[PDB]
Amino acid sequence: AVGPVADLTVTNANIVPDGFERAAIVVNNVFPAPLITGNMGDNFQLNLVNQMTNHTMLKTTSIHWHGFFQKGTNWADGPAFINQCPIASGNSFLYDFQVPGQAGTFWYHSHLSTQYCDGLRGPFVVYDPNDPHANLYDVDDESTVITLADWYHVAAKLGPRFPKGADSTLINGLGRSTSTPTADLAVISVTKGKRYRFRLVSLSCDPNYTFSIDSHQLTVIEADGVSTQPVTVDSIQIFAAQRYSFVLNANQDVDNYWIRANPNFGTTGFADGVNSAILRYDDADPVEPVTNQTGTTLLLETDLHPLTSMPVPGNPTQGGADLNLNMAFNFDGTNFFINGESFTPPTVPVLLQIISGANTAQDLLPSGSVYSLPSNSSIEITFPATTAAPGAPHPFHLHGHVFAVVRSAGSTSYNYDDPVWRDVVSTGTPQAGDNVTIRFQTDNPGPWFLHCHIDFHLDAGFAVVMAEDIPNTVNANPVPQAWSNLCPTYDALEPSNE
Ligand SMILES: *[C@@H]1O[C@H](CO)[C@@H](O[C@@H]2O[C@H](CO)[C@@H](O[C@@H]3O[C@H](CO[C@@H]4O[C@H](CO[C@@H]5O[C@H](CO)[C@@H](O)[C@H](O)[C@@H]5O)[C@@H](O)[C@H](O)[C@@H]4O)[C@@H](O)[C@H](O[C@@H]4O[C@H](CO)[C@@H](O)[C@H](O)[C@@H]4O)[C@@H]3O)[C@H](O)[C@H]2NC(C)=O)[C@H](O)[C@H]1NC(C)=O
Ligand SMILES: *[C@@H]1O[C@H](CO)[C@@H](O)[C@H](O)[C@H]1NC(C)=O
Ligand SMILES: [Ca+2]
Ligand SMILES: [Ca+2]
Ligand SMILES: [Ca+2]
Ligand SMILES: [Ca+2]
Ligand SMILES: [Ca+2]
Ligand SMILES: [Cl-]
Ligand SMILES: [Cl-]
Ligand SMILES: [Cu+2]
Ligand SMILES: [Cu+2]
Ligand SMILES: [Cu+2]
Ligand SMILES: [Cu+2]
Repeated sequence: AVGPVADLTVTNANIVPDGFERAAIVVNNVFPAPLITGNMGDNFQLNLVNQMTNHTMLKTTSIHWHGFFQKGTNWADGPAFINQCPIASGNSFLYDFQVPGQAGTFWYHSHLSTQYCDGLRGPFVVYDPNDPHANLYDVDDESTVITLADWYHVAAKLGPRFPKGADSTLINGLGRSTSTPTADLAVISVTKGKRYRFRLVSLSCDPNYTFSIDSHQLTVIEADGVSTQPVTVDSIQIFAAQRYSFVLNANQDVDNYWIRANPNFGTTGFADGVNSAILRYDDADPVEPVTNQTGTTLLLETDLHPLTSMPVPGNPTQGGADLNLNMAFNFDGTNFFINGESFTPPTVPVLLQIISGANTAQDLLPSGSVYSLPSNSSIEITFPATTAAPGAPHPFHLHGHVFAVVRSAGSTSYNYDDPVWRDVVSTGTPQAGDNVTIRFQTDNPGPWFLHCHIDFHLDAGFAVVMAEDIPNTVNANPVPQAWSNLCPTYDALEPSNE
């Protein structure tokens, strides 16, 4: 692990995580990117050193630290053309921020076009030295982080605009494709009698995964950075960019057990050990499992509740917030729309537009994609599922905030008492008549992206910007010189160096 102070050097390399070799983007020479760690409240000084050469996978980059509120450091949040211009190859840029009040399981990824799919993605864990759940487990370290990643044999800018599924599922960077049925599988080691805090991180560009471990129950204790009341289940469905911690008690026989991560589409099931890894007890032989799934209980989001009381902003009725927004989805075969408008990156990043003086949603580009939020207010946003936006279930993500999921996918109820707080939520399906509904309070001035975290959909415009407390965006987020220099440098590049 690296951090809280570290250089992250981004290069291109040929890698073979599923036994097939392809050109990719790696960080500190590895895919997934290395685990970054620190403790609650730490100052992260993460110096991104960009050495990429491959124009097809994009030579410039910008990094988002997923789930961190970035209060007062909106310029460090990462979305290209929202919070910064991209960093040029041959240059470095220091992300310098703090994580007060947060501890949990996070990740980081390129936030320029679909670049994270080509490899710039990895896990990020912030430990709590006084973790209230510490008594539930014995081991919590780099060996208990479990990443899930969809992997494509053809690069993001070379394959279909909307891929049909991934070629392999990688668990801790390893997995099999149908064409590589003997590729090395990841091994997660446990010792009989010990309890483990496994930190499950979706690095997905698109599919959700139904995750389980043969013969072992999973006690979920955290969702998207926020500690929850414990819930014991057999399987977890984890959407793109979500995170869970669960406790596993290694109380079965010394043996090998399959870890299963079944995507919603693509190559499904487990023939020849695709979509699989190995839970290997110490003292077991180094062979593949032959275990079966026995689980029957899939985690419901409605059974997730915060460990500490987190009251829901606003009145306990539909439309009961100070500002109530609905996000109406559409699609034209190529581009996605929200309330009739498709997100194309503006030339000038939204934060720099505001610094220059834009002070209404309507003076901000792209046209009709930016929403002004008043400060110190409760906000309700609904994301009704609709057949007008193919690719459901769309997992939506709000930057700068956690939010209360008052109504979850697959449920018709509204919980204003103790809903889960998290940062990525499935918006469900039109068949179920879903109308996923979130609440949050505006205490964090800055433009914050709100978008589907299926990266192919984001790149096709499925996004809006929450311009929170416009009058104090500049006051709250003083910018460093290096940030002010990004756009002039970027805009002076040849297009082939983008
Ligand atoms: C900057 O980054 C980019 C993006 O990462 C790099 O792009 C790469 O460019 C190369 C050259 O244009 C592309 O090559 C194609 O490579 C594939 C696969 O190579 C081969 O595997 C073959 C086996 O057949 C396949 O089985 C695999 C699974 O094993 C399946 O994935 C696949 O569908 C086939 O069934 C084997 O025959 C080869 O010897 C090699 O191992 C080739 O299939 C493909 O071949 C052609 O297809 C084209 C049209 O697409 C056609 O013209 C040919 O006649 C033949 O049918 C190409 O050779 C890579 O796919 C690109 N990589 C990615 C990830 O998209 C770029 O190289 C990089 N720049 C630098 C300087 O490094
Ligand atoms: C909310 O109100 C408090 C007290 O008036 C003020 O300190 C704070 O800056 C306000 N929050 C925002 C985001 O404007
Ligand atoms: Ca292309
Ligand atoms: Ca036995
Ligand atoms: Ca036994
Ligand atoms: Ca527009
Ligand atoms: Ca204010
Ligand atoms: Cl703190
Ligand atoms: Cl806030
Ligand atoms: Cu993210
Ligand atoms: Cu984010
Ligand atoms: Cu989507
Ligand atoms: Cu984002």
